[PDB]
Amino acid sequence: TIKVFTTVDNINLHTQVVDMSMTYGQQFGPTYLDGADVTKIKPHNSHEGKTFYVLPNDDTLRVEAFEYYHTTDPSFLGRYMSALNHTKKWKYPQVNGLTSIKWADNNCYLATALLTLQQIELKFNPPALQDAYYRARAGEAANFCALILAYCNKTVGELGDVRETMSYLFQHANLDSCKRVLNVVCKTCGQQQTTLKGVEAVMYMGTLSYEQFKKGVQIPCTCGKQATKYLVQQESPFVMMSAPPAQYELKHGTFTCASEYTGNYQCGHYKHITSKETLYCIDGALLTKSSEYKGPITDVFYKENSYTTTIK
Ligand SMILES: Cc1ccc(OC[C@H]2CCCN2C)cc1C(=O)N[C@H](C)c1cc(-c2cnn(C)c2)nc2ccccc12
Ligand SMILES: [Cl-]
Ligand SMILES: [Cl-]
Ligand SMILES: [Cl-]
Ligand SMILES: [Cl-]
Ligand SMILES: [Cl-]
Ligand SMILES: [Zn+2]
Ligand SMILES: [Zn+2]
Ligand SMILES: [Zn+2]
Ligand SMILES: [Zn+2]
Ligand SMILES: [Zn+2]
Ligand SMILES: [Zn+2]
Repeated sequence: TIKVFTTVDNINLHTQVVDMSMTYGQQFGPTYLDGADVTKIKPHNSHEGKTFYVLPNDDTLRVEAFEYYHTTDPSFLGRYMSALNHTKKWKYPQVNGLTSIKWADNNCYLATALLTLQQIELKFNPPALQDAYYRARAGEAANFCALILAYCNKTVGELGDVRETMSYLFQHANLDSCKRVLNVVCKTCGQQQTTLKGVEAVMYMGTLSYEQFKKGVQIPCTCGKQATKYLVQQESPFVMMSAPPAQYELKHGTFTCASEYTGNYQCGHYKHITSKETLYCIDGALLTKSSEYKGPITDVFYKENSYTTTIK
């Protein structure tokens, strides 16, 4: 017989003694070692002393699972371990002082999101996400990338959209203090003010330019006549401006980072543009730099703290 450790969070470890005759699935249930399904695998000698991930089978494991992951989905652990099995074999090179991902299994949208998260201020609510976030910034982003896929209900190889991945991650972050006050202007109905909170206060779909959002954009009113919507007040550490892929010029120092999308719908490829001392383009493990940039951009990220418009 061998002595092992079972856990759901890799923190609260539980001591267990197993029988080498019965497989792990008969004694613990669905069991995993470093992302590998060891349910139908009998206990081995190298397995002694190692820590095993198990699906919660009692209330103590269930409670511990929620405190770390903030989910009660019984499929989360398996989807997490299934993604981890791939992400542990990916390469995570340091590029321009940032942790990127060598291209594999259509992970270009994951690398772009990973590079973006290292350049904006964000705090994740699930301790599992925050801990992996920290380790990702230090260069060990395998667990973080697997968690992103599990939280987004995406599998390795699936075609991913960066704007949708960021929105899913934003919903698992503390954006309660983020406030956005808007104002619509219609020739017939008049002027109406709205206040957005949370994820809706930091994301917009329609234009890439934060300045254009401040000046105003044409949105259709409920009466038929076109209206004008502009930003009144913004209280957030950042702002994400999105638009369908189109040719766009990125000026050095006017933005934080941006998402470049080339190719067909869903089947395209992502690249990451970041504004440093000069404009840098990160394509997985490849790095290029230029003083100017013009290309198909679909997301742009800007810095912010507090903004109040001057329009009367
Ligand atoms: C890469 C990718 C993976 C999946 C995916 O779809 C999953 C969606 C489907 C609906 C629900 N969710 C599962 C889309 C893409 C993709 O290609 N994203 C680029 C940036 C893109 C966006 C838009 C567009 C226009 N409006 N909105 C709101 C987004 N249009 C594009 C037109 C041409 C080329 C790229 C476009
Ligand atoms: Cl929650
Ligand atoms: Cl959740
Ligand atoms: Cl790719
Ligand atoms: Cl979700
Ligand atoms: Cl959460
Ligand atoms: Zn939560
Ligand atoms: Zn793989
Ligand atoms: Zn969720
Ligand atoms: Zn009206
Ligand atoms: Zn109107
Ligand atoms: Zn790709």
